[PDB]
Amino acid sequence: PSNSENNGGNNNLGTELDYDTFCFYYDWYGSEAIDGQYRHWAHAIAPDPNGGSGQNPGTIPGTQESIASNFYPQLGRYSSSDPNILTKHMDMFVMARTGVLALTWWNEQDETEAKRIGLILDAADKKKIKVCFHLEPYPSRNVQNLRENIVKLITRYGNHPAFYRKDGKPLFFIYDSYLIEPSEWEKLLSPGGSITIRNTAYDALMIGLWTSSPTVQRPFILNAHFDGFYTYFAATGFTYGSTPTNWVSMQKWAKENGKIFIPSVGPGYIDTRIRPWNGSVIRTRTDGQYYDAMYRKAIEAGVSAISITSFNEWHEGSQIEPAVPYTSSEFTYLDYENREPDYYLTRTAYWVGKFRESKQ
Repeated sequence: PSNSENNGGNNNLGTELDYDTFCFYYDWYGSEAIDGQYRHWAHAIAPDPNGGSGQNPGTIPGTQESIASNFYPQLGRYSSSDPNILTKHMDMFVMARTGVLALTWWNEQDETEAKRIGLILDAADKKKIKVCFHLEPYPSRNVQNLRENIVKLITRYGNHPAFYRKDGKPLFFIYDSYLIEPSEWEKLLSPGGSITIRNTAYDALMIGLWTSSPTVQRPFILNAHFDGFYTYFAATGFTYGSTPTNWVSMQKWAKENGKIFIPSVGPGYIDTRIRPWNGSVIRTRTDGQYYDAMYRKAIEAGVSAISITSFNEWHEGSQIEPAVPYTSSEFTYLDYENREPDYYLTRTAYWVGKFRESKQ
């Protein structure tokens, strides 16, 4: 039958979703019609951190001609609140074989965000996609309000059929987890911690961000009691963790220490519309060869799970979401070159298959 890729049957077609593949997803885009503003398509231009005083770097206005990306979405200046966009995104996840949507989460305590989360869970479930949360560095984030928010999310969403579980446990990615000391993390994540989630209804796999050298990160991960670690950055060499020649040794350490390594792979990086001074971090896509090289390194490292940066971080040029050629009176956007708009979706499906072929 139609749309039976993920029906719960015995298919061996090489088209199934992979539930150890986590794709970072952003629900912060708006349209004037649905959200009141072209949210995130309009974006502040960041000042140069080395550029000194008197910078009025200005804004990108989020007009049709001028959006806060070096690329241009096939779906245009879409609203993340539009259920018809969300359906299309879930079909794209099915095409890419990415079984887990890792949703940015900013503690907005806003009804419009609660609506989005529920729409995303419902749309994902229709396609047998799962959702987990990517806990961002919201103001005054600390282990106590993280616990309260983990309790809220598991209580609100834990019965939803799309809520992700691995061996019965939810999973969270914690962005910039280094902004919190190991001694604070211990309270939440050690079985002995004063506010532990271990052995509670709110227990979860907690995946911290490995940034710098092993001498710093190994004791950080152990002393913080994270269950595993990810690397996030799509730009190779931005950090030690995002340098793929380190992934074999990072995996060896993870396996020795009972930790889950979820390296992050991406198809390229460019953020110079919003960060004009950040050109050193550009990584060119070269018609897919960059994505291929990074995905191959992750698979060769022997990991059990892979994360993809990103579905739709359009500001950072890491998206696998379809992009189209566009030249406006105001900017000539980058595009997928000699590849079709859906190439990064179907190339993701290819790599998911190689990952599964190798997988434990």
